[PDB]
Amino acid sequence: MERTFVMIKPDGVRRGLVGEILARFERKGFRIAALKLMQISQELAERHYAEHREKPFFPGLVRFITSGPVVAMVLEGPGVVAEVRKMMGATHPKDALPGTIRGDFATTIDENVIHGSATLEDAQREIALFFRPEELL
Amino acid sequence: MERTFVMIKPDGVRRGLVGEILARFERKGFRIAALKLMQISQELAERHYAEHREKPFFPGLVRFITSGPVVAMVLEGPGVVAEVRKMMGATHPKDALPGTIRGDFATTIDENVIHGSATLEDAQREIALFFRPEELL
Amino acid sequence: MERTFVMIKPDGVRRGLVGEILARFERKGFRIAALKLMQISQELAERHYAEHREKPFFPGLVRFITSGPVVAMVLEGPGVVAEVRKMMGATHPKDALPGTIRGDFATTIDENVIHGSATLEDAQREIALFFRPEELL
Amino acid sequence: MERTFVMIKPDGVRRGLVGEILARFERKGFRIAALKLMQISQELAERHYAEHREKPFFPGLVRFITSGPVVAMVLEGPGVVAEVRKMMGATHPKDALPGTIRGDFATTIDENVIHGSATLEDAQREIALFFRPEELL
Amino acid sequence: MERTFVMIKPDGVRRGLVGEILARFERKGFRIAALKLMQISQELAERHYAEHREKPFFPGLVRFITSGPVVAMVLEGPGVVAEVRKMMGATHPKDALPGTIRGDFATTIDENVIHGSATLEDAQREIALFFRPEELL
Amino acid sequence: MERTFVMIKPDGVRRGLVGEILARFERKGFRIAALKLMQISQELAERHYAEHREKPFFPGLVRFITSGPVVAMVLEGPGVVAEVRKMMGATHPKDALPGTIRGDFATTIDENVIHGSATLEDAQREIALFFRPEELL
Ligand SMILES: Nc1nc2c(ncn2[C@@H]2O[C@H](COP(=O)(O)OP(=O)(O)O)[C@@H](O)[C@H]2O)c(=O)[nH]1
Ligand SMILES: Nc1nc2c(ncn2[C@@H]2O[C@H](COP(=O)(O)OP(=O)(O)O)[C@@H](O)[C@H]2O)c(=O)[nH]1
Ligand SMILES: Nc1nc2c(ncn2[C@@H]2O[C@H](COP(=O)(O)OP(=O)(O)O)[C@@H](O)[C@H]2O)c(=O)[nH]1
Repeated sequence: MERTFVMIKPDGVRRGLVGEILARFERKGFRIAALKLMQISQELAERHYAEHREKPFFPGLVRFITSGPVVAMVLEGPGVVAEVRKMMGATHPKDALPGTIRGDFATTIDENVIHGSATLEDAQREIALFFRPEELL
Repeated sequence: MERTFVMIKPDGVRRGLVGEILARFERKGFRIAALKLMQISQELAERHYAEHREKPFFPGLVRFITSGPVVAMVLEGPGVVAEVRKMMGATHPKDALPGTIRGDFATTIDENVIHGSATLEDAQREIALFFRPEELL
Repeated sequence: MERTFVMIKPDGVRRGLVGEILARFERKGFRIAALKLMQISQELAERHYAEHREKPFFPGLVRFITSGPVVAMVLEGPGVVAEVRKMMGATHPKDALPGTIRGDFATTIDENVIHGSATLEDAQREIALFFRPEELL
Repeated sequence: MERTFVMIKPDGVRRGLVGEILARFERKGFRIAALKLMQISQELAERHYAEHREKPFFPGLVRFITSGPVVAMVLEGPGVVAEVRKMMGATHPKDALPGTIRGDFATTIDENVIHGSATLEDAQREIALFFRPEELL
Repeated sequence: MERTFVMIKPDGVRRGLVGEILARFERKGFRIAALKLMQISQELAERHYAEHREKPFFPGLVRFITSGPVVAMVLEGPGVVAEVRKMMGATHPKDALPGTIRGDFATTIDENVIHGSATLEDAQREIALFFRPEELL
Repeated sequence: MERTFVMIKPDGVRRGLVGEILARFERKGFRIAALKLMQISQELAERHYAEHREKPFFPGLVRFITSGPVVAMVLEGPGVVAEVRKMMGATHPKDALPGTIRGDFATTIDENVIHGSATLEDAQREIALFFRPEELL
């Protein structure tokens, strides 16, 4: 019952990559435990990126992640956290390999189309912050 | 502007068809105004299929629609209601033509994989019943 | 329960369409009850097209059907016979509609890429002719 | 032998549909006899839509067709003209059936993603107008 | 004329991955020399896994590989043996890279969807054991 | 505005891979700045391969690259040159990884389906040689 948090960023949404991306996770055999379209608020954004509150790129993050609606979801399955990270590819598309989501769909780090939890703790932290308990199935 | 209600029934979600179906609507050019995985409550199911509360197939109709989680969504675009109706194909998969969602994915009427609002009127009602106002973007 | 006979003719196999066509039937929800690559013997071809043994196009009809290996299979499911007929599209690719196998892959009647049993009766006969009983699962 | 003129209009190219549409024609079995990305000149657009020079929608019709680059091509094969017409679907995306190019990708008549010669006569004229003789292979 | 033996395991079959998997090998350009749906018998299973007859996981192998019908095939082409191994990805899906068959479709080692010959000798050994001479084309 | 030169070789063209290949670059987010079907002349071929004029494989190159029409194009985007090289995969298909173009579509070095500029200089050199200034958009 391991699980991870994934977010198709605003760029992934306006480019129409929601279905294709979900399709990869479904054919992979992972379970969709949660899923919803949403608009991240400024305050919520700054919270998710709380640790980087001091970083210089922080403003740019909050601005982009709230530039439009996003699709949040939770996937379940064996080693899903490390597995989804592997499927997504390197954070910067130029280093992501063909076959991965960022390697096949993205070209810039600022708009790398997607995000996945780095660790199980980060997953819990992120799941609690974007989903109400009744939204997990 | 125009909006329609779409639902990938429990079989569609069970069979891992959520992404492929979503992708079709995105490729068509429609916008995802709302989206979420949810378990239909016995109450919600009854208020939805109230039309057939007298029919003898109502018990099973409801049982099925709540047998597993579903994916509700709202599509927005030029005549999105009739277009989605056409894209899903006839209700009974036997009459649905290839290239159509039911015609490509469904095999029996009991499990026709998907539902789309029948008219503008049904759209407003169905959307208000499955979605809280704040969930529409 | 219900079963139909399907054959990806020599052109379909030559053109590397076996997988794509198979995938369509699996996505539709049908079950593969039998499957095999085989070279049609002059005898088998004659017993299959016995109907047109008098016609002047029979010689070429047979020559072609044995010009290369083919993929015979048996699909099983709710009204699989008529459904497969619909999925293949009209015999003459000119009349076949897009989304249909012949409508998407074929260009001429001589090479219509695929054949599917016309009726339950044809299904039983064709299956018994192309398949040894132990090959059905 | 037979040849038809096809054009992925500015919206199709803008939306990144060139490859998917091309792939459909290749899977169908047609041959690419000519292909090129090009910006339609105001002159070329007028000579193409001369038919509607009187209509009041002509100004916008031309403006749009030159609003961005397009992909012109020539398909060759057995009755390629009528087949391509069928594959594109009705002009008005509302009437186009799923599995059809316009039926799967277009949403409005203004931007119907693609154009294909209406008859053999239109084909010859359109090809000669969009292509220099040496460009046909 | 080098060749290898491939088997889409029971899990690959019930999940409907037969077509998609074959499609990858066809678009790759390999030739399908043999292909058939079959039910592996207990004795046959134990033979294929003869070497591991002493291993502890042996019982689990025979049990799973006979849990349902499988699709056996033979592919031909330049360095096809090492190539198909590369396409399949690491034996354990968690180590297989995105783009490979196991990396895109599997999550557990016990049900890694597919098998390919490790060496040419293993190929011959496996081809002789699952195919009759007349089944190779 | 960085850009690279790509050529789908004769084998890629006759195998019908033009659309699929373009589709990968479009979903990647790169821009098609130039595109056209063409027949490379002997002299032109020898020029593009000028440096290898002394090599032993030179004759084989000119012969194959002129064996049929090819599709030339120019792609624009962030680090597109190194990125397209990465997408294409190793020059010899046997070393190209699954997910890349050569790794998924090719089996032999002589017919590795595609070519991309090795450096920016090579891109300019190749763009000038295959496209007239008015063909770049
Ligand atoms: N299996 C089955 N379901 C039926 C039958 N008649 C009606 N239904 C169900 O009743 C519902 C009809 O309501 P409707 O809003 O039209 O649903 P739609 O099929 O999505 O258009 C659908 O969920 C049907 O599947 C029947 O004869 N057999
Ligand atoms: N090329 C061509 N084939 C024909 C013609 N008339 C009949 N046939 C062939 O005869 C066979 C008719 O038998 P049938 O069992 O109906 O095959 P089906 O096309 O798979 O339904 C098919 O293989 C046809 O392709 C014709 O006028 N031209
Ligand atoms: N938006 C819009 N376009 C129209 C209308 N009537 C004609 N047209 C355009 O006029 C052209 C008709 O020429 P035609 O050669 O038939 O183009 P086709 O749509 O590719 O078959 C098409 O580009 C149409 O989109 C209309 O009522 N609305």
